[PDB]
Amino acid sequence: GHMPDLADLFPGFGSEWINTSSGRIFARVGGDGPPLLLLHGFPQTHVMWHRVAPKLAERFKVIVADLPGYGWSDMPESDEQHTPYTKRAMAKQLIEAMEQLGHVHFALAGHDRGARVSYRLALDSPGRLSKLAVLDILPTYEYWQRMNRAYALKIYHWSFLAQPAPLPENLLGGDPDFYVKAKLASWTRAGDLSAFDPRAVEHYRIAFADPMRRHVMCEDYRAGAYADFEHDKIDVEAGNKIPVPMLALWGASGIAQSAATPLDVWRKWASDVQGAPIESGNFLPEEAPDQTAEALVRFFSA
Amino acid sequence: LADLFPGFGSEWINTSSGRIFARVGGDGPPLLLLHGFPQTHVMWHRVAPKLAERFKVIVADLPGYGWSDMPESDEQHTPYTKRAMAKQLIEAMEQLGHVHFALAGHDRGARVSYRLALDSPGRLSKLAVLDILPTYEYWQRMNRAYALKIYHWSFLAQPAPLPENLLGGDPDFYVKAKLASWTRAGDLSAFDPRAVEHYRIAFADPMRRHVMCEDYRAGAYADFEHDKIDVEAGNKIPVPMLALWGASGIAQSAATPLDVWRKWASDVQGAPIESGNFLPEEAPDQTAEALVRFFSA
Ligand SMILES: [Ca+2]
Ligand SMILES: [Ca+2]
Ligand SMILES: [Cl-]
Ligand SMILES: [Cl-]
Ligand SMILES: [Cl-]
Ligand SMILES: [Cl-]
Repeated sequence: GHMPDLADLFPGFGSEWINTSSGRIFARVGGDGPPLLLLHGFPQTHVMWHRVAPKLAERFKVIVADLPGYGWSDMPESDEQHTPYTKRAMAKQLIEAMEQLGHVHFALAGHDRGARVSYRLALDSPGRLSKLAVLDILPTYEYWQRMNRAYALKIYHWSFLAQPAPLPENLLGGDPDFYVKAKLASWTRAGDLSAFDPRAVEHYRIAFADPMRRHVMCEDYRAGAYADFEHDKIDVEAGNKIPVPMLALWGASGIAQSAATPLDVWRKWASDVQGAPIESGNFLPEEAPDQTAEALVRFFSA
Repeated sequence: LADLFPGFGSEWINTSSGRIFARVGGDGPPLLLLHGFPQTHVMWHRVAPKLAERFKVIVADLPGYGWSDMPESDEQHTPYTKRAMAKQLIEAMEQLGHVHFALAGHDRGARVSYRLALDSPGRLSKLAVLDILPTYEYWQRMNRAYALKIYHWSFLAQPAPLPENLLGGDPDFYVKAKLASWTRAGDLSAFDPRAVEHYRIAFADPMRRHVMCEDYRAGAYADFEHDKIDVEAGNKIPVPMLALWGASGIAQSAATPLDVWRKWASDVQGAPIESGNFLPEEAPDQTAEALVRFFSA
């Protein structure tokens, strides 16, 4: 990396800044074997995979990428439809990045926003994927269809971060550290920062400290309220299901299971899906790294 | 801060929960006016003088708002529940010898007002609610579209200190943005700049912001539960009522307001007025005219 103060949490992994038509994608790359792309979510960066990626690199060529606009990836300028931060566009961008590495058919695991990229990739371009894992999510459509008083109060940030700019940007800009740290803690099982490595927390904090990075996060959530929802609605209403073998993992105290039975939801969206809970909040790869690594290795190796 | 109420006096009214500030003017039958968020009693300045042609007009700051005192809240947000606020205002009115009065409210003050009417109908001769539906009805309509439109119902209701921390960064931005965004114009041009300054100065105080978040927490929890009991009981307000709303406001966004109010009140009339959510400032003549006609009657 180019930031002198931040830890290297993937000892021995290389790196890559991969050009695409929407901007560079930063990734750490390690291991050997079949290619496996790992995609983080909010308010994190690729480093969230640091306690799973080395175990996966014993079996796979692991590509640990910052999402478009996140971490050290470039931040394309957005537009009125939030286009570069839609899951459709991110998926296209990451497909281009993987081609740069010679990977036209690969395995994919995503967490949170990255899981949203991942299932959208599978809907739009299933030929790209051998197998898919989604961690800690339901489809975006399913979150919004669950909207009611209880869900609006229990899971407020979808609507808040989606408000027109500059509302969330101004609110987040006064004390960004307090907001990101409280979010990271709130969504864990225990409600504190103990599940995270402090060095990883520093990566998350430093990213969140940049106004441009916060803007991207809000654009991601705007897309999540608008285009992403629309795209998902088209698929569900058409009865399109992902044909790619799929794994759904979620924390037992996470967001996805708030008011759903996640495997039943996924079966509506995918024709060959398996899945299981793990005792954890919303940050499976950090909260439950050994169980998450095992479940992924077993799924992708089968 | 400017005086926007020619002919009105300034009163601190004692209650068991603290002082209520009011401007008081006119003579005749008593009429209480209750503001909402993120405003103070000043919001009535374009309509109150017309009302005071005919009525003794009491323009009060809600409990914890403006210059009223701030009772200490608790884990159930009790002093900022509409039921509690209504009780406190009933006490304040009793200090003036008013036990049967007319009432008009706007936004959170309208919520106080219909709750007052449900709990203590004998206190009211007539009731006007501006720019609202019942709390229960908003929550029953809280789908994706509505969650995006009225996000602040869930944001401000998050457990402390989340909203308070965010709002303290640039409170002037946020208050001004709320004021502007909820108007037809989408800017501050509908407001007297002197009024805007009252609202800005109130919102600049952290303790005042905390009250506003407690108000919204009650709105999410106890107020909802109180309303749900009345809906389950089939209780309707028997007090003659007027519902006015902005054609571009929040109340009409996901519902037909008079249809809704007819489910809650047995004697309701009403009308849209071309305006955003701030009827008394965006559309002062039409609002005053409707109120005078209604309350004279
Ligand atoms: Ca091997
Ligand atoms: Ca309408
Ligand atoms: Cl696109
Ligand atoms: Cl979800
Ligand atoms: Cl584990
Ligand atoms: Cl309101």
